[PDB]
Amino acid sequence: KEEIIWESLSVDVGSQGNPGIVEYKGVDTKTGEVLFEREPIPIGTNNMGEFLAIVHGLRYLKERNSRKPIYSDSQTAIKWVKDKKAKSTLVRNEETALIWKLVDEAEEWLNTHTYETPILKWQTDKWGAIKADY
RNA sequence: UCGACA
DNA sequence: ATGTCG
Ligand SMILES: [Ca+2]
Ligand SMILES: [Ca+2]
Repeated sequence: KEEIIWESLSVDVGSQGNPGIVEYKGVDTKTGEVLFEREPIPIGTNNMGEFLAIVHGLRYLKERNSRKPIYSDSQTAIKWVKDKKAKSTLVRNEETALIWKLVDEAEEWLNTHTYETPILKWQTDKWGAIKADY
């Protein structure tokens, strides 16, 4: 019955408002050790943050030759990564430039690299808050 | 239009 | 509010 794979990486987004200030980080699911944390972005959506978090985790694991899976509680982000396309509705303008810039580069990375990293759904309703929660 | 879920 | 799905 979906055992928690503790040998994995968990990521999550943190924000102040939605859309609003967004940041994300990845931790060791087992210990909670923070493996990476993104500098806050002035304005972005929760989902863009969830999305960027997985893609960065994907890059973090690849460059370290790790086959560990990644846990995300975002149904949306998980699909965006699966499709290699972040279907965000956030308006594109001077204010949202940076976030979209990161989202586009994330998509670009996905479309130019390969990986076998399993992207798993973290079940908050059963296991509590994802370990990388803010 | 109605809702379900993350 | 952001998103997917029927
Ligand atoms: Ca989350
Ligand atoms: Ca959270």
